[PDB]
Amino acid sequence: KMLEQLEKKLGYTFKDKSLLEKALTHVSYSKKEHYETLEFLGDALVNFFIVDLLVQYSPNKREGFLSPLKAYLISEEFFNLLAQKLELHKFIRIKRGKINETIIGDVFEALWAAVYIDSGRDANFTRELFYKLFKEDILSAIKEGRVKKDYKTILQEITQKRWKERPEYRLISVEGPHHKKKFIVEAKIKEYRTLGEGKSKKEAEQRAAEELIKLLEES
Amino acid sequence: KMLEQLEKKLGYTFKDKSLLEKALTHVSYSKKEHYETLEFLGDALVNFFIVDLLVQYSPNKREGFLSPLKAYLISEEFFNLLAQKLELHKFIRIKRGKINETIIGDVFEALWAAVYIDSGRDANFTRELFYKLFKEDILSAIKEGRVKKDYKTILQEITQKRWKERPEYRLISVEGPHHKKKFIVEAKIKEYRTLGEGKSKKEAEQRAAEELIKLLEES
RNA sequence: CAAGGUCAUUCGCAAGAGUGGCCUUGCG
RNA sequence: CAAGGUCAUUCGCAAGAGUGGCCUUGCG
Ligand SMILES: [Mg+2]
Ligand SMILES: [Mg+2]
Ligand SMILES: [Mg+2]
Ligand SMILES: [Mg+2]
Ligand SMILES: [Mg+2]
Ligand SMILES: [Mg+2]
Ligand SMILES: [Mg+2]
Ligand SMILES: [Mg+2]
Repeated sequence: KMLEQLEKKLGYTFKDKSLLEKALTHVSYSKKEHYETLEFLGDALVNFFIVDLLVQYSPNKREGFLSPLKAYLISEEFFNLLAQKLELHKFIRIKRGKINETIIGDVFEALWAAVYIDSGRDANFTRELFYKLFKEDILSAIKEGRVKKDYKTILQEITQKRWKERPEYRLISVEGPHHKKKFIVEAKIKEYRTLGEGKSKKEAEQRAAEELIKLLEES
Repeated sequence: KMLEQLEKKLGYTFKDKSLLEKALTHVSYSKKEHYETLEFLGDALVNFFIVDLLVQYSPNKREGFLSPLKAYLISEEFFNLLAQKLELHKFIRIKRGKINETIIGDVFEALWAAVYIDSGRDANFTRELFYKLFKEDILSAIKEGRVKKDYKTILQEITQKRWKERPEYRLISVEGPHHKKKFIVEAKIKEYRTLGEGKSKKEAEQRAAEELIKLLEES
């Protein structure tokens, strides 16, 4: 029907269109035929394609660089960017749900498992379809790759270097409805203390940690 | 030669023998050409091989069952078992190191990345070599697969069901040299408390939890 | 899968690195 | 990547399921 329109974006024609439909169906829309298992298989397939390239083109091939980068190139956030070219929102089948960024990420992966199977489990061919559509995007993403350490990690590495000690984080208070909480955390190392807040302990512990870092860059 | 002996086991001959040597060389033996990067790629390749089988033959296809099982089928523990057939201890190059279960695990992974590459990056052929050698073992392990939940998980799931509360663990004491520490932990829920000891907090907390389950289910 | 500190041990003139144990952080 | 509890919400007679938020556990 309109599937033929997605097959054109992919540049591949299924023999079993029921297969392609499964990749596009959420659990809410059909309890029997949905993408959950194909997403399982898709994860592997795609992780493998990404890793294949990463290893060939990465500028820095250190474990500490490669892992953080691979984690991003394989993340939901990154698959939503690649999935734009395919306009999945108009093909996905869902009942009373809202096609969020989680869904898209899952159908994206499931879609690749779907083409693999349909192509008689041909891994090279599928790896080719994928590169034909995303290599450029991935190669550039890699070219400008950057490990972005989070505050907690940073702070912890400063205090261990300087004093060989780790900061402490203690919960000061919690407020709001259970589905809408606000946490106030305290970060402390030595006699330096700072607070932080956010929708979760970690988010709050993070904010508190950024402030302690600056509180130390100054003292 | 002797690497020709390994090629006979794998059932594949390299065009670039030095690549094969790379997969077998640990960092201490050579700072320039060793297996770290290949193991990175091999990790993905194999993950993909196991997943493909898991989804076709697994008796149960629920995510809660497939994740644990996939966890096992790609673990060091399992690669050492599959690697026995290859006798890697006699091909691996190590300088003053001890060919541990971790080294073998990485060379196993690195060996398959090396086949892939030398194969002109043919993922089908490589997936077939892998199966010709391990499908039976894998199919067997899958056939007898079973999620084996740990004590901390079991316990936490008992307290949440009955009281909707989680147990708390607290460090009671630490003994020994830093490279040899003995921990004693306390588990508690309500007015029930038990101790546990081990080489780490975690191991200590587990024993503590196992006994708490026993204390509860009994009392 | 990565990151930091630490103990033991091996290599090294040093820098640094390898192996094993522990604490902790991040991501999935 | 999985597991459990909970809050909000949607579907439901109920059982239970989907979506979002939080606490925690395990593995890598
Ligand atoms: Mg999944
Ligand atoms: Mg994923
Ligand atoms: Mg996913
Ligand atoms: Mg690696
Ligand atoms: Mg591995
Ligand atoms: Mg490994
Ligand atoms: Mg590792
Ligand atoms: Mg998931």
